[PDB]
Amino acid sequence: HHSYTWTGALITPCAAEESKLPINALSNSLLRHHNMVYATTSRSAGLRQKKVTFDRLQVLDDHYRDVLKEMKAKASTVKAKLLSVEEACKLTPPHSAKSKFGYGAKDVRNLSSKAVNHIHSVWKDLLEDTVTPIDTTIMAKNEVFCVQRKPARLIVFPDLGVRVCEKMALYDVVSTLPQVVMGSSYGFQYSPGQRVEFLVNTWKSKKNPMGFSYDTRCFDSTVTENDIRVEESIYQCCDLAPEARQAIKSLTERLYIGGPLTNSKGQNCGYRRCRASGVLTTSCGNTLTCYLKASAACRAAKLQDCTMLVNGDDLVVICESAGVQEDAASLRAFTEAMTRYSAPPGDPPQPEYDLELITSCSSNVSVAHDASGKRVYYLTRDPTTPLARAAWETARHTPVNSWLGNIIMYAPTLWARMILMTHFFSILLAQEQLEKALDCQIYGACYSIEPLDLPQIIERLHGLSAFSLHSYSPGEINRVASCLRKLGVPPLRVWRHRARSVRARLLSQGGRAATCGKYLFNWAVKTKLKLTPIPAASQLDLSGWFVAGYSGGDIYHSLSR
Amino acid sequence: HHSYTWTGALITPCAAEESKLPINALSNSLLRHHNMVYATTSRSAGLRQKKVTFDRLQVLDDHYRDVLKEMKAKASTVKAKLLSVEEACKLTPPHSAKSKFGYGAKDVRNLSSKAVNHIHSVWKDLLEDTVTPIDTTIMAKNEVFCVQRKPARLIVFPDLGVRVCEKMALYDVVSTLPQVVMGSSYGFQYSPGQRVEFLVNTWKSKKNPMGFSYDTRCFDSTVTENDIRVEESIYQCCDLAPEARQAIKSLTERLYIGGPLTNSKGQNCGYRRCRASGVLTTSCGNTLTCYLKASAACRAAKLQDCTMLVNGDDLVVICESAGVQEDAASLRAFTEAMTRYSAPPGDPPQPEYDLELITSCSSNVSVAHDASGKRVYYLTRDPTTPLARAAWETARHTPVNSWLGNIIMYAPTLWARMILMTHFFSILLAQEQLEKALDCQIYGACYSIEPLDLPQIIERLHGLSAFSLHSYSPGEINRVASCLRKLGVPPLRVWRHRARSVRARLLSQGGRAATCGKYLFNWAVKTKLKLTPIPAASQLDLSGWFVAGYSGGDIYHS
Repeated sequence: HHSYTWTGALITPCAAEESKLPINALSNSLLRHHNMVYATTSRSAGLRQKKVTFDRLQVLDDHYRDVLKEMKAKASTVKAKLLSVEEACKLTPPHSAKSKFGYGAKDVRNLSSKAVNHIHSVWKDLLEDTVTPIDTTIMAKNEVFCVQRKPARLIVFPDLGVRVCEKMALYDVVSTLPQVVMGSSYGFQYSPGQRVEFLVNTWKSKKNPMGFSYDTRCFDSTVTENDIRVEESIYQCCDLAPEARQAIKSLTERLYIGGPLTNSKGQNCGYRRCRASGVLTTSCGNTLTCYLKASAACRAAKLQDCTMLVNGDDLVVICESAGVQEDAASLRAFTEAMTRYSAPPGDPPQPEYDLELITSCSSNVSVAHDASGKRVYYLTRDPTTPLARAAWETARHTPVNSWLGNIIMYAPTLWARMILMTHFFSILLAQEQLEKALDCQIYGACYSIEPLDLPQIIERLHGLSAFSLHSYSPGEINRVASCLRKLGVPPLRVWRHRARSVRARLLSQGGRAATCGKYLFNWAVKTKLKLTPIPAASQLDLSGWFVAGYSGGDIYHSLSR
Repeated sequence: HHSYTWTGALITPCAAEESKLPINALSNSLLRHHNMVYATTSRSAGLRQKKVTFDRLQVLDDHYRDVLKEMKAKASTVKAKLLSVEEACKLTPPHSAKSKFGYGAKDVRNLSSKAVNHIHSVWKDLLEDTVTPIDTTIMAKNEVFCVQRKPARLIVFPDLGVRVCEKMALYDVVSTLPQVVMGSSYGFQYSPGQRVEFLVNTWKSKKNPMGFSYDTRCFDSTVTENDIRVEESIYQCCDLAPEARQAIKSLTERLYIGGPLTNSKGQNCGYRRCRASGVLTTSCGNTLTCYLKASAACRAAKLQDCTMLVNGDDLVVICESAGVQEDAASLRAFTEAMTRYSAPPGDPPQPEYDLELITSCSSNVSVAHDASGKRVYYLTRDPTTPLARAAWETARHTPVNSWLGNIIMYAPTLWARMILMTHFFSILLAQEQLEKALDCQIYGACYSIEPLDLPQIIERLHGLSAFSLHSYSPGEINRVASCLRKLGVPPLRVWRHRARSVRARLLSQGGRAATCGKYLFNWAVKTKLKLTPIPAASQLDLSGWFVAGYSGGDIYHS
């Protein structure tokens, strides 16, 4: 029952890897303490291998089976469709890993006969064989962090032809089933603003609210064969075409439950018997399993009037308090249940009685004020990681631009507005790349977005108030300022000065560039501007943006109007 | 998670019920202490309701899931077929309870258009609907026992049309799957001789053998919705026609898992959420579930080199001993595991180091000696219940003749040979009914058998040795003797005297009756006869007798 077994072969890189922060002429304008930023590399994979390898034991009780029966009842109301081959390779990211069988993501997106012919053969094989383990590649991820150093996280994924097959059989299912099963508890159906609204309303609904986040140590590794088969039983509750049921059974037996691990050089590194981090079902499966085990644990701990919010392996619960001391006792019982269900904690959970002090999905609720002075709740987070990554992206082009995803998701924040928008629009202006579409990620899915569309995107997601927030909380201001001193980032006053320049430069360009200056940087001037609804914003097809999670799922979309 | 919920309406009888031993002119020749014998009736159904009604809790661990995965791997090798309507109709007992829809077992067996048409409507309904709970009738069983008084057992069964549908969908499965999944551990594949052989050889396979019987407290009531769904998942591993998969899913959802209980008067008595005692899957389901929970518990207890023998809810385990003090420790862990699995004990299990001292399926192994003096092991049991029922049957005609089933199954025993054969052949002779086919039950299935066929049947099942066993063990002799004194049954010496007379009478008739006198009572004369293989014996189609269990399954043969 070990999560993994290893042969000793090394997890190898695909090309040259850098760990030290690359430095160019723009670096010091953003961050000076270069030695604090680093990128993980395959050199530390062995340490991660150690950490994710352990034995799992599961003791399933009546609460567990009761919750599951409830979930299946809701799953039975779902009707899902099979995706055509063309539909599935249109969801493939342009730079997804090429197939070992002579074609790449470009060929897939182009519907080339070679890729399409191979895909149909992979599909036919899934239908005719439900036993043979499917090969997977294991890689160390290159991710940037700030010190105080963690080893690289690993990604396990099947070949390209198989990935397109997963979409055909399960795309509709993983996009629809989660919300039907868990209702308001499914986190990925919300925009950051909608998430804040749900948390605040829930908090307010309790007479004496108490809340806690639960961090499961290496969630993927805690996922057992039982768990993966339970997930498939939920998927099979849906009204599905016969071929889809066959494909789902086959993919569960041959891929989801486990399989061999091959490095980039083609050597066998070992075997996996836990969740694969790079399959279409990683997000949905984790959310379902996290919801199941947590719901059952709440019952076991006798938690009163619980409301949960789940995003994959991330969980936050808000309930009725039973007194501070009693709540502490309740959490130990909750944790004991989770442990029995194979979901032990990394950091032990602690009860919070202030909503703003709860961090879930790396974020927390905070308050500011709009133009009218009205209090407004919004989503924020510690900016350390977003700034560390921005520093890297300042001197290196990366496959995914975290700064852009951060501006989109954290547009209302003090730090995203004053530092990220200021710094990157300055670089884009200098290279005249305002209209150059860049790749970013939202809830794990990849989107190609032109920076010029930001004002419209922001208005649609957060409302015009994102362009006028002020009087942030002392707690938030202090966290931002502390982080800047730690990283050696210039203080907010410097950013304000620079923004005025960026704004004027954008305005001088006229057109959409002007709108960017007008809306994104109104916070920079003494005499603020009007700021009315942008006409073209309504035409942006934003449906699909906040429907489901797809981390490790190999999903792409292009922004279209 | 309660086994049952009740409305308060009474479980009612379907006719007059007798609790006191009926007495005729023949009674006293067999039993004098008439007050020791009684039959359970609906008057005690309330008490039974209290014993079987409780809340179930289950904690399923890795050992449980590991065993289950192994079981499904084996079940995946099974290929089962659907029975036609005619084949299923033929399996229906001639006196099975009639349908509430205007036809009975005679009509079913005859393939009458009315019965066949309704059967088809029930089948079609099972395919189209997999949600609506199916109605069931709850009755108090009338069973005879010797005192020192237990409450009536309850039987729950669906309508005749549904019963025939269960046959079409699962007869082949419940008949084949158990032995495939459990191998030598499936009890119903053996005749009593083969069961003794398996127990003996298993005992010998251990360097230091240790064994124990495990009695679960009202097993049927401990069976949960989980258990019943796990059973269906095993059935589904088989290679089945899609129509059979649908019918099985439907029967599981609508009947097996639970359903309303209706009394004989048509009033709702409550709801069942545990095993129904009167459905086709009762035997196979109980066997699968008992084996799953036990196999897993053996692992949890760290029992060494275990070999199990399962017959429904009856369990026996023989293993490699690790010392008395450790053996007792392991058993305690085994019981704790079973309890967690929702199978608490009625009587605390105890380790035995003497094979003959283990009682399983109400029986135990004993030893006698054949003509040559060779030691021979055979299956016996305390005869208190068989004799109590024989007394009842002496004065009352019953639907099932336990005396006949007991002669067939316990033919090698001291008590079945000297008392049962003597007493009943005497009565049959006097009424000239040796050739009258009587109904009896073997492993729950019903068989119509002519007493004149007994010599051949016995030879085929137990060998010629059954007609010559002697020098029974002191323990077995003493147990038989104590039982006779308790019930007021004439001592064995009297029975031997009577056998000489019954024997002479049979021989006087000539033909098959003479054969009965010759083979069945050779033990009664001082100058024993030849006893050679009976030619006609080979003709008997006994294939189907010891294949699977069918208790409560409404199954009939020849």
